[PDB]
Amino acid sequence: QRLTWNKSPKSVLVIKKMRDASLLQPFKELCTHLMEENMIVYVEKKVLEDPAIASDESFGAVKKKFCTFSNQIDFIICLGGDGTLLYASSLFQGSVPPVMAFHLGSLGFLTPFSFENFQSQVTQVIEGNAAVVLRSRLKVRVVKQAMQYQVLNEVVIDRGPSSYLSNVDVYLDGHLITTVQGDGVIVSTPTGSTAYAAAAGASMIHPNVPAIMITPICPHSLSFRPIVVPAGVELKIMLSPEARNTAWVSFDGRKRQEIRHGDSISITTSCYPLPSICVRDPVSDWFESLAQCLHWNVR
Amino acid sequence: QRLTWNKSPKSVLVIKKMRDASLLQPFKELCTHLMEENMIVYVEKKVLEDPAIASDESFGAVKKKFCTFRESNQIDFIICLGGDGTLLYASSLFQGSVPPVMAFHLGSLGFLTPFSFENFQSQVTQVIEGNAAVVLRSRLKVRVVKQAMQYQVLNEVVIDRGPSSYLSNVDVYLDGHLITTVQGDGVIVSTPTGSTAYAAAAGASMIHPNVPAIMITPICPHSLSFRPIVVPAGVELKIMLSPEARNTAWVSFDGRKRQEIRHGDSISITTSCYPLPSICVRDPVSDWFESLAQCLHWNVR
Amino acid sequence: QRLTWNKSPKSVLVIKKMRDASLLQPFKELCTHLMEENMIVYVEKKVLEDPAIASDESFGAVKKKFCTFNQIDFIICLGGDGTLLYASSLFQGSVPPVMAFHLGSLGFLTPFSFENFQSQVTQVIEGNAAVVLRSRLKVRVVKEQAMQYQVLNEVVIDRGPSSYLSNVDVYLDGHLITTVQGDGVIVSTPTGSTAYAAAAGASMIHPNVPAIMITPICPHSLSFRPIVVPAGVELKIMLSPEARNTAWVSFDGRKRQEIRHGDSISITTSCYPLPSICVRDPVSDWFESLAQCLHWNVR
Amino acid sequence: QRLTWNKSPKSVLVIKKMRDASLLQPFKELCTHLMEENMIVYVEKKVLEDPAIASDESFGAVKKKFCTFRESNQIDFIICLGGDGTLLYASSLFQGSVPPVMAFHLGSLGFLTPFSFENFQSQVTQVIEGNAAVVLRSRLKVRVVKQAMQYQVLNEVVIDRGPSSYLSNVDVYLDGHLITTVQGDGVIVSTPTGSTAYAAAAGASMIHPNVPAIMITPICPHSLSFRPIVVPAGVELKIMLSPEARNTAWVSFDGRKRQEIRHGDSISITTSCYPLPSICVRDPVSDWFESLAQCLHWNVR
Repeated sequence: QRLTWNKSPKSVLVIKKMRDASLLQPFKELCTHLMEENMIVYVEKKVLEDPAIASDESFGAVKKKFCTFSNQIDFIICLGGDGTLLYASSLFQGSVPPVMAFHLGSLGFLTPFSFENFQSQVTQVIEGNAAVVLRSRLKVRVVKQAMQYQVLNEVVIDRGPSSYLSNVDVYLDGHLITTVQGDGVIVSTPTGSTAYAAAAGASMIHPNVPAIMITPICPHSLSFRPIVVPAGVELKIMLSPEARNTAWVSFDGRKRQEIRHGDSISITTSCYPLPSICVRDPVSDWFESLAQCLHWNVR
Repeated sequence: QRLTWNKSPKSVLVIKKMRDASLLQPFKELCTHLMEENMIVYVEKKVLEDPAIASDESFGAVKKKFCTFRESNQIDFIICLGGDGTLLYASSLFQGSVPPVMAFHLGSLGFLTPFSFENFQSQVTQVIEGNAAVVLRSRLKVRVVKQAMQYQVLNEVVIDRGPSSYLSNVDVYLDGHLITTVQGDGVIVSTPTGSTAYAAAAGASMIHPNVPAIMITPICPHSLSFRPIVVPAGVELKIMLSPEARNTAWVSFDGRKRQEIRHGDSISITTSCYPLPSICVRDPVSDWFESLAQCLHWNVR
Repeated sequence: QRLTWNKSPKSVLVIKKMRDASLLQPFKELCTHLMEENMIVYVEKKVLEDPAIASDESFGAVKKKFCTFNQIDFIICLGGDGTLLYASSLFQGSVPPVMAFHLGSLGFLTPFSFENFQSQVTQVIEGNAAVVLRSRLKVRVVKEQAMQYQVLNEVVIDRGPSSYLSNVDVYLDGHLITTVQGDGVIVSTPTGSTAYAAAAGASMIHPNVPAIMITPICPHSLSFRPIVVPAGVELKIMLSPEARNTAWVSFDGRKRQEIRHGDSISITTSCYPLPSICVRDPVSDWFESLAQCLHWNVR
Repeated sequence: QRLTWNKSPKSVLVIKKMRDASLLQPFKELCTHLMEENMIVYVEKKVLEDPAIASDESFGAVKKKFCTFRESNQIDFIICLGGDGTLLYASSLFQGSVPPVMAFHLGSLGFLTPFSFENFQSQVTQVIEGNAAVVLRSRLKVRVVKQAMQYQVLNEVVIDRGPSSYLSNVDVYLDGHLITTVQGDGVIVSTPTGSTAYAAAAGASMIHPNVPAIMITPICPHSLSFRPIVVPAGVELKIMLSPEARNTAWVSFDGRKRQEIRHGDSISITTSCYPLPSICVRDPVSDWFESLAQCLHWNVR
């Protein structure tokens, strides 16, 4: 339940926010720590070729020891806020190793660890047992040339370069449950319940609750209230065969694909969840994040 | 998954809304069918002596065959005649394991009454002989420590004002950590079944009964940011008065007896180990969405 | 209060939705009934050029008498909730009283029913009917050139051909009341309260209440509840001098323009309201439209 | 928009929250200031009887000069020391024309108490001699027909449950036309001032006090569509129980005496002709937005 290391971890993949000068010293210190304890370090192609770190030769003594990015990765460290873990999930479409994320200034949700005294935290997580949460992920299959994507926070079917009132049908196990008008629909995981789905008047869901959230974006009906459906159900969103001005689908703020007549978007609960490492335990960590980030019940 | 019958049912409990004349003839017809197919039927000790049915010819012979249920395992199949209130009473009757229940809406279509009364002959024969689909709706076990009561709740538990006047203020602990202190009218801790109950009126999200969760929803919170949340099924909530406020609170169970909670009293809420099996007409998903469309007008446009 | 005809009206401007065949026959009937009572009828040039109106020689007898389009004294709208917006767009100054018919969709701005329209038209022209002076917003866009558009339903400052939040500041009397993030902001009239602003969770506002509505579209803050401000105050919206991804502004759900740094959008309550003719009285019409169009509390 | 005093103000009424020891020294200092500049001071009967004010003989030198107010053109200016409750009590005292009111907050910024106690010398002198900015907050005239009562309210009037329970369905007529039949916990009819009051907790939009309107807001409505609305100032609402429902309702006036309303009772609400002038620190817009930011955390991010 907490942490099952079959064999002692030896590979670390460190993902950096990139295009940010504030992270150079933290990345350098963390890499020195990881290389000190005889543990292999992996770095993305674009991160090792960063000109700012290329110019610095003092760190170069460990640059030559950086392997370049399966199952070869065994432990992921994220340096950033709420975007580094999304990129990490994008990188691994299959089984993803345990990930711990450090917040360098903004506490967020997916970055519970504080950078201060990271020595002991890293040593404890590698050697000892920490607590993990198996955040659910959505498998999304787009039929136009079928492509599979993995979504952590939400998938948004909305307007785009063109902007008229969209009208899209949602089928659930083959039964047409609703047609949604307005600015669009959000299908989200419990992890993304505090993401954009929260801004659309949707309830916040702990990541341990297996569910799929359907939330509107400014629905034209005063009664369309956000709902949740069981994790194992298969959603299928497609254009109603009555409306022009085809829609656009986005996957956690990533490549927006235009969906037209005859296109289908199938959403299911993926079998490959994301283990996120928590500082103390899921409940207190989640509630502290709620209190500190969106000011849930400050009064 | 659908219906695993053992020792195919011989005992059937029929619960009526009571104090409603419109249910008399459906009750007669259901009793006649249940007597017809060699089926033992239990009726409560408060519905038998009920007038009208007491002084009703052509049915006394049926009455003599009604063995009286008392407060087990002498019940194997429950039939509810009414809307959205008969099943709550049925849940109140069985604090432990509850047999499968189907409820008929006699005019008022609801959320716990999938089956329609018309052509109930085939539906009853199919459910007894064949296999239908069931949903294991979750229930909350609530312990009130002043003495412990250990009530069971199906729709929601509401901690609010009452005979007191103003400004309820209560702390909520979750696994011993003080997650929040809620002010305003009160708090609602509800099951997914109660997502469409009173908790829905408070701005909460509708939850399918197959999603294991516990809903915490405010009732007019003084803070503009206190948004309804859900927590995992297995976590233990503990609600109690903050040790700063007078005007002690009142707690209601599924819209039933309201107990006054004061300083030193605690309300422990957990997910019960005895869910309620409710029989659906076709399947949980389509039945739930059709109920949402017909009853609350979820997305009519 | 009801209708002050200084002189009996001699001019009608009939505005048609266009690109809809269902309106042809009612348009013919209305035009014949207006022409038969010795009263001049105005139609836009783009309206009297359709192939449908050209082919029908039977109507040609009155097509010649159509005077193409300060000179208008009475406006009739045939359509739903879009014809009145177009009419308001055409009249940037003092707009004559407008009475609108709903051919199928009751809407909010089209209370009149087309059945037995002879009596209604005669009662409006000769007798006294009730009017509502719907408020309008004067919106002046200052670039790094002034536009001075007039808005009836709402003005929306949001994303568009752009991609991201476009955090934007709102000043009120020159004081920075707030910075809004998320999808965007809506500044609406009470008439537009039942418009797109209603989809964002804003309260429904009676047209007789002088106010300006500020409503978010999916705000990242859980507390940014929609507000209203006095009619006579001057709003000034402009991008914060910290954010890229310049925003887009749209008036009445129509042509959108990109606003960047150095741009300003000044919103005030216009001095030229829109008189809309109601069938019974403002209260009953507003509540009937609420119950029939947006499926209000009736249950 | 500005306070034209005409004649020089000579009388002040000081209203204290009472049953609070922290206000004693501010009350003493304010009273010495008010008596110093040859300006008559009025104190309520029940305020000048406290043990704290009786024991302090040092203040007695000015206690003898305290004129006593009785339940009315004697009062020309009101000073309230407290938070969000002193102004409501002042409004309750004056059912007719209300003299200008300045409110000080001793710790909680609130909404109706913009003035800060620190350096009150200059503020009081500027208010008395010079001209400040005022806002004419709207009040609602509410008449209860059983015997008429003729109450005046500032924040809201709430028609809901109480020592009773359950829905208590109630009809709202508006200019003689039945607009809606509200169910749920009840309805709130509020002034723009009450937009930040209890009505805010029910999901209603905040309204600046310069917008003439009357707010109708549900309290947990059983219908998902009954979203709060506003109506013009000159309207006449008339709320009464539907002739179909038992479980009569209860009416509360800004959190005050709750009266039963049963079949045959009526509650008529209109915009009063006697608004409350509240003195602002800088101007209505900035003061209102600063209060929204500080008190309810409107858009803190």
